Amino acid sequence: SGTLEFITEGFTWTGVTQNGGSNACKRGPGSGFFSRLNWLTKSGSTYPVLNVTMPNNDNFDKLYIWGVHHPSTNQEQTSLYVQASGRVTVSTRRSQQTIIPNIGSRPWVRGLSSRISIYWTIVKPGDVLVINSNGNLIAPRGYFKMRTGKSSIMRSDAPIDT
Amino acid sequence: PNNDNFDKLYIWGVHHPSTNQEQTSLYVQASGRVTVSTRRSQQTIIPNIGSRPW
Ligand SMILES: *[C@@H]1O[C@H](CO[C@H]2O[C@@H](C)[C@@H](O)[C@@H](O)[C@@H]2O)[C@@H](O[C@@H]2O[C@H](CO)[C@@H](O[C@@H]3O[C@H](CO[C@H]4O[C@H](CO)[C@@H](O)[C@H](O)[C@@H]4O)[C@@H](O)[C@H](O[C@H]4O[C@H](CO)[C@@H](O)[C@H](O)[C@@H]4O)[C@@H]3O)[C@H](O)[C@H]2NC(C)=O)[C@H](O)[C@H]1NC(C)=O
Ligand SMILES: *[C@@H]1O[C@H](CO)[C@@H](O[C@@H]2O[C@H](CO)[C@@H](O[C@@H]3O[C@H](CO)[C@@H](O)[C@H](O[C@H]4O[C@H](CO)[C@@H](O)[C@H](O)[C@@H]4O)[C@@H]3O)[C@H](O)[C@H]2NC(C)=O)[C@H](O)[C@H]1NC(C)=O
Ligand SMILES: *[C@@H]1O[C@H](CO)[C@@H](O[C@@H]2O[C@H](CO)[C@@H](O[C@@H]3O[C@H](CO)[C@@H](O)[C@H](O[C@H]4O[C@H](CO)[C@@H](O)[C@H](O)[C@@H]4O)[C@@H]3O)[C@H](O)[C@H]2NC(C)=O)[C@H](O)[C@H]1NC(C)=O
Repeated sequence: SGTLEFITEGFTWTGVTQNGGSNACKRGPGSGFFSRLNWLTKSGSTYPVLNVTMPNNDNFDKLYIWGVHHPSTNQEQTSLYVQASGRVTVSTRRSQQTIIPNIGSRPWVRGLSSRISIYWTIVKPGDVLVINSNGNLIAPRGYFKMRTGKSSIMRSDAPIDT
Repeated sequence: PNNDNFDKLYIWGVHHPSTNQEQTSLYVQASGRVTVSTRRSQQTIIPNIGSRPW
């Protein structure tokens, strides 16, 4: 693609807290999170079933980056999302993905046994993005513009010069 | 059984209802299952209820 250009969209998440950060990702002195990801926790006693739709009406492809949260315990899972088994379903006209989070521990890193699985979805012009979840969703704040062209990546330690 | 001297290609499918009421209205039990196996392999698909865009 050769670009990180991010377009922030208007996703409206109701009955659910946004912006939730952690100690393992820090911005400034306080807690923080992935800048392009929105971590949603419950509000009150309830985390509602979320059904939302984001149409792509533009003439270019959209790349949405999202995630799924894996708690290291049932007490964390339920403490955050209410229902003890979460679900995330991301579908367009041409495809769908359904991920059901893995509770339990995988070996510690950065002080946490809980992780995130990252997934991407491409939305073509005239197609809509649809997002549906009962819990365990790290939502997109928008998309990345997709370009076609000569850009690439290379692994090197060589210094750069003028 | 395939008793012939040539390979057979079987095409089949799984039905995804847009509702539990359609699923149960059609198939009785609210969670369906399909398992297709030969000696050398197997596939097991459990249908996705719910809506994908019209
Ligand atoms: C990453 O880049 C995004 C896209 O912009 C650009 O990309 C970069 C790399 C460069 O190439 C730039 O030259 C290029 O423009 C940034 O998104 C931008 O964010 C700003 C600030 O929030 C948005 O400004 C607002 O635009 C509103 C509508 O604009 C219309 O036209 C644009 C431009 O083509 C379209 O994208 C839109 O869809 C609209 O059709 C406008 O109404 C707003 O005015 C109101 O708000 C201001 C306060 O911000 C207020 O003063 C005023 O009274 C109004 O109430 C506002 O101007 C801008 O739309 C948006 N650009 C795009 C292309 O989406 C993004 O910020 C950047 N990321 C970071 C973190 O820097
Ligand atoms: C299945 O087995 C695995 C391995 O035994 C287990 O996961 C492991 O959990 C332990 C802790 O229970 C992890 O060890 C950590 O190491 C860090 C780094 O130094 C420590 O800081 C951690 O200890 C903290 O908490 C302790 C208890 O209060 C304090 O004594 C300590 O000072 C710290 O505050 C912690 O011990 C270990 O890293 C993982 N295993 C792996 C391979 O990473 C898991 O819990 C077991 N699951 C079940 C179902 O029992
Ligand atoms: C999660 O959200 C999605 C999107 O909101 C939703 O799926 C959508 O269902 C609507 C209808 O409920 C679909 O829109 C259809 O568009 C056709 C084509 O023109 C209409 O003909 C359909 O309307 C018929 O039925 C209506 C109700 O009686 C009548 O008013 C109308 O005249 C027609 O008879 C229908 O509105 C839409 O296409 C999908 N979404 C997408 C992206 O395709 C889904 O139901 C939501 N799920 C949950 C759990 O709530």
